[PDB]
This record gives sequence, structure tokens and C-alpha cells, in this order.
Amino acid sequence: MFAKATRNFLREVDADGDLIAVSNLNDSDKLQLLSLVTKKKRFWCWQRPKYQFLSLTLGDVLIEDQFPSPVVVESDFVKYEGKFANHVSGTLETALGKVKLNLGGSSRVESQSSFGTLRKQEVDLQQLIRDSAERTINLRNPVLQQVLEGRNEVLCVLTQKITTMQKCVISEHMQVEEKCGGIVGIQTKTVQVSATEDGNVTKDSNVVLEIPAATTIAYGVIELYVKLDGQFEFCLLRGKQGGFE
Amino acid sequence: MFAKATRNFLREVDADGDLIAVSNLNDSDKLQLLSLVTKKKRFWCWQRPKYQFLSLTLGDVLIEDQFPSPVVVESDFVKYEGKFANHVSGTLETALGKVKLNLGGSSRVESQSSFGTLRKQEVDLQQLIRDSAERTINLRNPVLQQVLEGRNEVLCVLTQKITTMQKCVISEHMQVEEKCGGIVGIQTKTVQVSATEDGNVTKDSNVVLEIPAATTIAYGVIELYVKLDGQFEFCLLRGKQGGFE
Amino acid sequence: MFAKATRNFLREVDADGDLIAVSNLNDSDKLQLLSLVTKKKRFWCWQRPKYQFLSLTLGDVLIEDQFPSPVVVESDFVKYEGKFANHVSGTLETALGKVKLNLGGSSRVESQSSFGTLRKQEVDLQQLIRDSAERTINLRNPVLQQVLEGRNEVLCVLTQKITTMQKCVISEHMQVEEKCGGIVGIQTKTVQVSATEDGNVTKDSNVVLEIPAATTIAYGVIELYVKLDGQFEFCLLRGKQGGFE
Amino acid sequence: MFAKATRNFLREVDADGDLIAVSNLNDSDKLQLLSLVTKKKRFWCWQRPKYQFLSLTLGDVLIEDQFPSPVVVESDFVKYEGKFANHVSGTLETALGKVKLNLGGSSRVESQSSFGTLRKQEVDLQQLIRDSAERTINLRNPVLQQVLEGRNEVLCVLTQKITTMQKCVISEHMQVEEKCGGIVGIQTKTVQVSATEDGNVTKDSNVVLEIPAATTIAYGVIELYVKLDGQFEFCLLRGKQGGFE
Repeated sequence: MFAKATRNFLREVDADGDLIAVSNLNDSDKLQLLSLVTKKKRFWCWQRPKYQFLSLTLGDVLIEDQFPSPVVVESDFVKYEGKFANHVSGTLETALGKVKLNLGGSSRVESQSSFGTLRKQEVDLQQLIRDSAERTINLRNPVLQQVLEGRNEVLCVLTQKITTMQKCVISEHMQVEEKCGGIVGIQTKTVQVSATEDGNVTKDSNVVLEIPAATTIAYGVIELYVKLDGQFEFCLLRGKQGGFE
Repeated sequence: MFAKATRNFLREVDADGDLIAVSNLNDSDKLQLLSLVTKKKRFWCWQRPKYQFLSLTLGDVLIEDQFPSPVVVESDFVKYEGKFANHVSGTLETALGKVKLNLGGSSRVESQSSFGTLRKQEVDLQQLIRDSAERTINLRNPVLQQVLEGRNEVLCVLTQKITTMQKCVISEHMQVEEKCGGIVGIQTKTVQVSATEDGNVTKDSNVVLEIPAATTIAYGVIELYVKLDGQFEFCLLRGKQGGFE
Repeated sequence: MFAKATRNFLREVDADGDLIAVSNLNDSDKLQLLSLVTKKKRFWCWQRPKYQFLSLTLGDVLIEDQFPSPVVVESDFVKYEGKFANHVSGTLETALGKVKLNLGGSSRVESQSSFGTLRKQEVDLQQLIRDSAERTINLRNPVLQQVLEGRNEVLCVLTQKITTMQKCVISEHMQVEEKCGGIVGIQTKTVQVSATEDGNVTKDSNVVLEIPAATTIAYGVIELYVKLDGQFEFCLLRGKQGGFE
Repeated sequence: MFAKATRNFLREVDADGDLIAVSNLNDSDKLQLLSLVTKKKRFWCWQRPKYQFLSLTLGDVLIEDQFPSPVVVESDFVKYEGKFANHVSGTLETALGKVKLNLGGSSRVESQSSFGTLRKQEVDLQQLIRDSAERTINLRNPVLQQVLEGRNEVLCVLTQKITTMQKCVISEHMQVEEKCGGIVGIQTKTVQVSATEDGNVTKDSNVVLEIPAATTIAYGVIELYVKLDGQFEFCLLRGKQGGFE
């Protein structure tokens, strides 16, 4: 599965977590260099921030000043090869008075993630700061209003991107076995009762799916400092990028 | 079965659920780029929203202003291959006083979903917003009145579409075995009664059906913000697309 | 994994710890000669200082005076070869009254770190001091303000760099076996209870990933003495490089 | 490991300890003839003096008078060959009341230190004394202030250097086995407790790394008599080289 394949990848290559794995193939054709994304900070450290991509780009939202030509540099690294055989078995057995419950769930996932030569396309960070420090982004736009209403989510702009060049292989084997068993005995008045329910579910998903070249594997964004007064700056440090009123 | 085949597909490829699987072959010839659909929000998160397709398109309902030529871009990905062997067995045994009931139901489904090179045809999101932000859609139409009467369901427009290029194979094997047994004994006055009913049902459906090329596999829509005042905007974020009075 | 591969390397070659291992491949394309980095001194000796890289360089922040041409000298050493077979097994067994817990976790890591001829590119330390001792760095910059607000983290400039010339091999084998078992018995009033939960998790990650040439393996920085008055000096000794107000 | 390799070397060749082993490859490219180093005398005879190298040289700090041309003489000796198979096993077993602790640690190190023809490059001691006895070193420098603040550490100048001419071999085998076992039994009120923790760690580091030619293996310094009045003399005897106020 594509979601697990890039998650495991970025785990073993990106030790700092500054790159974000692409969720699905749907998102792999929307993420482009210097297009704007928004991460919702309402979620805590428990879950990943919710990332949503606007259809607009930087030049679509600057309006005030002209578009600075990008400095795209191509670097290849980590062609890699990943095999992941995960076995998870969890049995829950509960017995309270009348009701006895026996549950056994065995899940086996063997996700092979074979990738070719992966290339990185990073944009010049200095071009990113030059336009931002000046009055380049218009304050009011017909779109992005819903972003301000909801301070918690802030606009970001993509600057790093990892893209594959060779047809990739994701051979996913997912064997799921779940056994549910319930024995119920009720001591009713003048009625002897005996109810037993047994549920056995065995599911197999042998899915070998290929991945085309030029797909997006990972992307890094740096956040946009937004003050409703109208002052904006694309800053890469934790100091002032959270959004302010 | 076609409904299960694309459901499993989008499950393993579309991790975010922004794409919707096509229910049947009937719907596979109605879904086209930029045709309007309506999702009924009356259902909760428990069931999927009810999606119904209007025969009209955007240009059929704009009327006020001219049709913006689409930006259709073709991308292929996830040619894929899916094998799904699912075994479900559930036995219910109930005994209350006179009536004893033994039920055993075994269901086996082996649905192979082999697909060729699947291609995506997405329309320019920026063309979608340009006409919408202007007074382009007429307020009153002879059709779509039943949509307003029923606020809950809102109009949407298709923008993403996944289409196959090679004859696809869906080899579905559905073995269903259901055994029903009831022993009933009644202690009647001066009448000794003994009633037993046994019902054994064994059903097999070995159906291998092919799927032609150019069929619709998945489609993504972005919703239309409808205010009865007459202000409309095709917005891709959760902020203002629900429909208002 | 890249983080472990250079950590083990610098451990066996750099006995004094004056060089810092590169965390991930993400950072391997950002670290360049004489670019500025910042280490956060809030952490104690327990954890390594948090190193973050600014997009700007020395010439980007001097402004006051012209850029002194670097003295880059190339030296190769420690082509090296590292094999690391680490076995970690830890079992925790706890039993308190009603609840009995048995936990067994076995982790095996076999990380082979094969590297080619590694080359060092050091900049002339005397060029580093000449500009610094003079009024060469502007006091106020639109960027780096967040660094001053947070005295604890101080700006540093990279001066030593170890770079590989041959495609490197990092064959990582990570076998993780975790077994969790809990038997729970509760002496409830008129309710005899017996709850057992068994969780077996077996995870394997056979990942053989290659490393391209020209990647950054290690980098050494010397810190920048910052006084908010405006006096700056790139000093290599512990005396005055901590940052002052 | 390089630190152990030259330590063992100088132990068997340098019986008097007047030469100091190079800590790491990092320091092997910084140590040059007649460059200045500083040893911190705060540490007692228990630990070696802390040696730190200034980026400056003699001619960089003389200023007052001109640089006396060196008398470098090349002599080769002790091509040598060292094999070191060290086995260390230490088991600690402690039992106090409730807590019983069994610990067993076995460490095996087989460090082969094969070196080629090693050459010595000594500078004329008489050239060293001629400039020093005269007013040749300026009293105040922008650098070295932190050395005076901290009398304890004094400036020294390198005069002896041992350098290899052939690619050297350091085949290090480090097998580390550590077994930790703790049985804990607590006689709590109305709660019978039994906690057992077992930790087995097995680590192997089979590292065969080569060493290039021209690397620094050993270096000898003679200290600089520093009086804050301004009188300096490079003296080789214990009499007056400690630094004075």
C-alpha cells in the first residue's frame, strides 16, 4: 500500500522527520514545487498534522509583485530497496458473569517496497525569502478566507520534493485472520437459556501493484508567517512562522 | 462484482478517501469530466453519502456566462492487480425455553480484480474557480429545484476521474452456505407437541465477467457553495461548501 | 539506516567528538562549506545539541564588508569499512496483585556500513578569523532575529566537511520481535472475572539501500561569539564563543 | 580504532612519554611543524593533559620580529607491526534484601595496528631558542586572550612529528557482550509482588579501516614560558616553562 510504503521509506532515510510521506497516489499528482499547502495544528503530537493542498500557487497569490524565477537543482540519492514482513497477533479474552468472550486476531503484512533511483528537486531558499520579506502577497483573496477563519491551520509552501525515475514495485501481501467467539448463559426465572455465537473471518489481499515514474514520494514545506495586519515572511525556523493576528 | 472491485482498489491506493468508487457499470457511462453530481448529507458517518448524478453539466447550468474551456491532463498510474480471498463464517445458536434454534452460515468470496494501466484525467482547478467566483451560474433553473428543497443534499461537480485502458478481469467466486435448524417442543394441555424445522441452503455463484476499456473506476468531486441569495463558489476546502440559505 | 551509519563511523574515527554525524540524507545536501548553522544549548550533556541550518551563508550575512575568498584544501583518509551486528533482548515481567504482566522484546540489528574513499574539505581557519575580528557582520538582519530571541541557541559556521567519492553501501537488517502478555484476574463481588490479553508482534525490515557519491558524512563547525552590542569574533576555543548580551 | 592504535604504538616505542599520540584522524591534518598547541594543566596525573591546537602558527604570533627559517631533518625508524588481542570480562553480582542483581559483561578487542616506514621530522631546537630569547613575540593579540584567562592552560609549540609514508592498516575487531539480570521481590502489605527484568545485549563491530600516508602518528611539543610582563622563552626543561604572571 502506497501510504505504508513511503512512511517506512522516510522513516529509514529521513531521521529528522522534516520530510512528509505522500499519503496516496491521488496526492502524488497534486504536489508540485512551490505550490501552497496548509497544515492543521489543531491535532496534538499524538497525530500527524492534517495537510491539505490549495489549487493555487505562489504566483497565484502574490498579485502585489512579480514572480521570482525558481532555482531548481536536481540531486539523486537513496535509490533504496525495502522489504517489510510484519506479523501482528492480538487475542482478547474477557469473561464477566453470564457473558464469556474469546477473541483472536492474527494479521500478517508483507509489504515489499522496491524503488529506483530517487531524485530530489529543491528550490532556492534565498529566492523564497527575497519576495516574502517585501510587500509581495496581497492581504485579501477570494480564496484562503476559510484558512484565516480557523487560525489553527496555517498556509505553507512546498520547497523540497523527492521524485522517482523508474517504475517502482510495491508488492503488498495482507493476510488478516480474525476469530470471534461468544458463549452466553443466562439464569432466567423459569427459563433456562443458552446462547452461543461464533464468528470466524479470514481475509486475504494478495495485491501486487506497480508505481509509475515521476510520482511524488516525499515533500518538505517551510511555513508562512501570517499576520492579519498584512506582514508576511517565509521563515524556516520555529521563531515566527505559526501565524499571528 | 464491480462494486467490491473498485471499493477494494480505492482502499489500497486512495488512503485519504478523496476519490469515490463507482458503484456499478450503470454509473460507469454516466460519470464524465465536469458533469454535476449531488451528495445527500442526511446520512451520518456510518454510511457513505448518497451520490446522484444530474443529466445536466456545468455549461447546461451556467447560462449567465460562457463556458471556460477545460484543461484536461492525462496521467497513468497504479496499473495494479488485486486478489481478494475472503472467508466469513458466522454461527448463531439461541435457545429460549420451548424453542431451540441452531444457525450456521458460511460465506466464501474470492474476488480477483485484475486491472490494466489506469489513467487519471483531472481538470484545471483554476479554471474551476475563475467562472465560479463571478456571476456565472443562473439562480433559477427548471431542474435542481428538488435539490434546494432538501437543503441536506448539495450539488457538486466532478473534477478527477480514473479510467482504464485495457480490458479488465473481475473473476468473482461467491460460495454461500447457510444452514438453519429449529427444534420446537411445546408442553400443551392434554396435547403433546413436537415440531422440528430444518433448512439447508447452499448457493454457489461462479461468475467470471470481463470489464471493457474506457470504463470509469473512480471519480473525485469538489462541492459547490450554494447560497439561495445567488452567490456561488466552487471551493475545495471545508470552510464554505456546505450550502447556505 | 543513515543516522546510525555515520554515528558509528564518527565514533570509531573521531575519538574527540569535534565532528558531528549527518542525521539524514535530507541534511546531506544542505551542509556546505562556510554555511551557517545554529546549535541549541538548552539541552544538557544528556542529549546532543540541536543543530539547525540557516539557508543563508557568511556572505549573505556579512553585508558590511566583502567576502574573503576561501582556502579549500582536499584531503582523503579513512576509506573504512564497518560491520555492526547488534543484538538487544529485554524482558520485563511485572506482577502486582490482580494484574500479571509478561513482556519479552528481542531486537536484532545488523547494519553494514561500507564506504569508499572519504575526503575532507577544510577551509582556512585564518581566513575565518580575519574578517570576523573586523566590523564585517551587520548587527541587524531580517533573518536570525528568532536566534537572538532564545539566547540559548547560537550561530555557528561550518568549516570542516567529510565527503565520500564512491557509491556507498548501507545494508541494514532490522529484526524486531516483541511479545506482550497480560493475565488479569479480578475478585469482584458476586462476579467471578477472568481477563487475558496476549499480544505478539514480529516485525522484519530487510532494507539494503545504496548511498550516492558527494554525500556529506560529517561536518565540524566552530562557534560565533555574539554580543548584542555588535562585536563578533569566530573563535575556536571555549573562552568567548557562547554568545553574550 | 585510531586512538588506541597510536596509544599502543607510543607505549612500546616511546618509553619516556615525551611524544603524544594523535587522538583521531581529525587531529591528524591539523598538527604541523611549529604550529602552536595548548595543554590544560588543570587535570592531575590521573588523566592526560587536555591538548588543543590553535589555528595560528609561530609567524602568526611573532609580529615583533621576522620568522626564522626552520631546520627540518627527516629520519625514518620503527616501521613496526602491532597485533593486540585484548579480552576483558567483568561480572558484578549484587544482592541487597529485596533486590537481586546479576550482571555479566564480556568484551573482546582484537586491534591489529600494521604500519609502514614511519618518518620523524624534527625542527632545529637552536632556531627555536634564538627568536624566543629576544623580543620577538607580541604581548597582546586578538586571539590567545582566553588562554591567559585560565592561567592553568599554557601555550606550547610543536617541534617533533612522526609521519607515515605507506598506507597503514588498522583492522579493529570489537565484540561486546553485556548481560544484565535483575530479580526483584517485594513483601508488600496484602499485595504479593514479583518483578523480574532480564537484559541481554550482544554487540559486534567488525571494522577494517585503512589509513592513508602522510598522516600524523605522534607529536612532541616543548612548552612556552609566559610571563604577563612580556618576557617569553621556549625552554625544554622543567625549570621555567609553566607560565607566570
